[PDB]
Amino acid sequence: MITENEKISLPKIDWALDALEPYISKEINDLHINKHHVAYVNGYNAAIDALEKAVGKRDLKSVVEIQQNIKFHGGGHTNHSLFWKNLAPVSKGGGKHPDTSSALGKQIVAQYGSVSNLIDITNSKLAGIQGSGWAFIVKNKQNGGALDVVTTANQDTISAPHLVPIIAIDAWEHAYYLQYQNVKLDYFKAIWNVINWAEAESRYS
Amino acid sequence: MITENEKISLPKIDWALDALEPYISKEINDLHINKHHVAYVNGYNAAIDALEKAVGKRDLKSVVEIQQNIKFHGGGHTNHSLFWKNLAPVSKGGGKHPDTSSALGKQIVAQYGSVSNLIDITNSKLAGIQGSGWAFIVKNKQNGGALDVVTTANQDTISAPHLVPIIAIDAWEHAYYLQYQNVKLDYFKAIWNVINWAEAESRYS
Amino acid sequence: MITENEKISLPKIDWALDALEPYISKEINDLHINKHHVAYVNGYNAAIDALEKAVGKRDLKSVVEIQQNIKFHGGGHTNHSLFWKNLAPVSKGGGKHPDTSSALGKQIVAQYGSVSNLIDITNSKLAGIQGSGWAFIVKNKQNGGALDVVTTANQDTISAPHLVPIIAIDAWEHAYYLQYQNVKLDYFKAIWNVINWAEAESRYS
Amino acid sequence: MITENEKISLPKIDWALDALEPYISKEINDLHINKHHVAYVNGYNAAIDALEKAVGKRDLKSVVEIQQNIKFHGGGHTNHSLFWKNLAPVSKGGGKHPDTSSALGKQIVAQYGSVSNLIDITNSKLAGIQGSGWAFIVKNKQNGGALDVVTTANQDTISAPHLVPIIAIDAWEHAYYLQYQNVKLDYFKAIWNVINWAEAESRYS
Ligand SMILES: [Mn+2]
Ligand SMILES: [Mn+2]
Ligand SMILES: [Mn+2]
Ligand SMILES: [Mn+2]
Repeated sequence: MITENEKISLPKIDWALDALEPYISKEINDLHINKHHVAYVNGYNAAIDALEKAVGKRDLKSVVEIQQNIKFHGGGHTNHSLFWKNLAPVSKGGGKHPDTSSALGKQIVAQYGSVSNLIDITNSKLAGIQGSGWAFIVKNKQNGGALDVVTTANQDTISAPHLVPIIAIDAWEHAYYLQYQNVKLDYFKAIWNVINWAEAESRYS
Repeated sequence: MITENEKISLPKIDWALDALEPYISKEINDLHINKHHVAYVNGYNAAIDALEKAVGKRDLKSVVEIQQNIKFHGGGHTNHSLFWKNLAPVSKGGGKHPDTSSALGKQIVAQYGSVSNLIDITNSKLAGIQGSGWAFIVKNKQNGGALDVVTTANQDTISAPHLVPIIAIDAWEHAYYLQYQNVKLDYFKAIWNVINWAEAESRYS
Repeated sequence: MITENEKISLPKIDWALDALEPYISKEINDLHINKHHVAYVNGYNAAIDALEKAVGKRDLKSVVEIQQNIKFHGGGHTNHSLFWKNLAPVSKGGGKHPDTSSALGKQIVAQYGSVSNLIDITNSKLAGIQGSGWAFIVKNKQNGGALDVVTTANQDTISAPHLVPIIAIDAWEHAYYLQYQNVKLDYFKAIWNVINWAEAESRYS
Repeated sequence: MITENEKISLPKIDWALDALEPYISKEINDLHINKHHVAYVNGYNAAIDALEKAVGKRDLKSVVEIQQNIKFHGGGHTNHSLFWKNLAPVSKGGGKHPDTSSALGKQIVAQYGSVSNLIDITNSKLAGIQGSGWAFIVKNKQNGGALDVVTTANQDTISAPHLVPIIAIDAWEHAYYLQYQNVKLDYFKAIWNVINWAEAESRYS
């Protein structure tokens, strides 16, 4: 029994399916959003509906079973929503580095010395992921807004109340396979050319 | 916003806190039910209440965070509820083996040859558990009601719609530490002297 | 310090890269074996070499870190080795069902009633997998050689001494994406047309 | 085939079994070291011996199975070794806070404002742990030696080459049950009265 202000939907994306070429093919973006993300949107909504029913009648065997789907689709929708938002065509700023005069920029130089180095780290983490997963540049609000590079598995997302996702990078094969196939190393590097750091600076404050 | 027919409570136990001695001390049973299980009952109820709120306003970061607690307390309540139900004083049948003429009994002799052997297996699994967890004798309804011995971690419980828990055995230290301390091997053996197989036969049908 | 009889290598495959069309494209088989499996072969070998070094000098921080890679590449090599072996061109028997007069065949009809039904189950499990993973039809030797359908995550493999993998099915996107993309449901169905049941019957004894 | 410089042993502890009272009973310390830690020491050694054998003959099914035990006992030995080292009798400094003039001290005030607050955080994390696990105050060397409070499950330990454990706190029930039973909240608070911050400052450099 999912209600109006409970259900989610696919977000409006601020760029064209081909606006990220030649770094990300429109064939991927098409399938990824409209195919993969749509599946998560449907999954979360159906999972919530299934809960009001199972919970509504004290069936914990089902309640516990449905939990997984909610973590998966709910985290999937969240991750991809973050993903599109920190992506932009080179035209609209994509690939433009954080300002040496911005809060986020100064923080990267203090902890990592340069945005360049932070990328080598994030890329190493991404290449490290075994199976499906994500990489994040997170801000920890409980230890003085310190930045860190964290890796989640599958659809898991930054859910800790004190953690705030700054940049999300998809490591699922579906994200890069049609264009890069096995060579995920090329995809990890290339994607920085379309990363919307303006959104990162926005999230940092 | 947890409602009446949604919230759970502590189940009525069919034996006295000392009725399982000298296999399980009343000091343990007291703390375990009234202390550990009570904590799970409170946890599940608060977790559900927290959902109607987070879900009610499309806050997936919280929705995903709360998921874990629901799996934990909800699975904890379920496991312990199963646990008390397959425990009984030697007086009330505890420790009495499955009938060689019952469905469950015949199934144990077909797959394991004897209840004796099934116990050595279950005990080996229990001793195998690293950290907190449970052991189960489950009936798989999708492959001809075949029995199997499975091990879950922490509060995880048999949630698969086709799987049916026949016997639950707690492997958490809290279950046996006050009386057996480190020697979990003694606890695993001794507990069979108070296992209510009558409840197992009940669950098998 | 990995030695001769310790190191692994890519197995000789008994069919041509295109012998499984139009169910599995040669473009996939090429990349999968020669690209994905090769990566696992290299991974396991390097992981073992790294151990003799870390273990050789009581560096448990590294020893524990290397453990993961050994589970991953070692399990990856094992899974794919099983995968090729239970695949065959329709010509060489691929897609031919288990004999109603064979041990494995009779076991499928006893537990599942028909090979047909066992496939619907395995397909449901495969579709259930969240993220990367595998599906297996396993024989449990400790409960009377009973068959069951189990799902592992990532490169995890059937390692339990009492469990024996009968059929392995890859659920990683890399296995089916180039040809089926998102529609994994089509891949799961189609792959049965090239499953080598003769190898399954071989493994069952 | 475990060799001399490969095998581990129980470390020499710098305090008496009762030197931590009334915060940690000697009954616990006895059982914990000599009972729990000893079990891990034996586990790691046997696990390594079992590897030289399985690996020595390309049996990956066993190699992958043994991996888990090595992660568990190897991580268990590491965690407890860290644990004793950051524990001390109030006499020998236990409970004495980090110097406002030391590197570690200044870092705690910059990120957390006070050691007091860092403890409330660590305690919240510890209380958050579901099942068996540990809590750590770690120094990340790849982002400017920033401090963070992390929680591992079971015997998992800080293995990341860039992470350095500063303080380890055991969250297993065996650590506090005999004296505090269920009330882990009391144990988490009380243990700070015997935490050896001098060792933390040592690890920070
Ligand atoms: Mn994706
Ligand atoms: Mn319990
Ligand atoms: Mn594969
Ligand atoms: Mn311990």
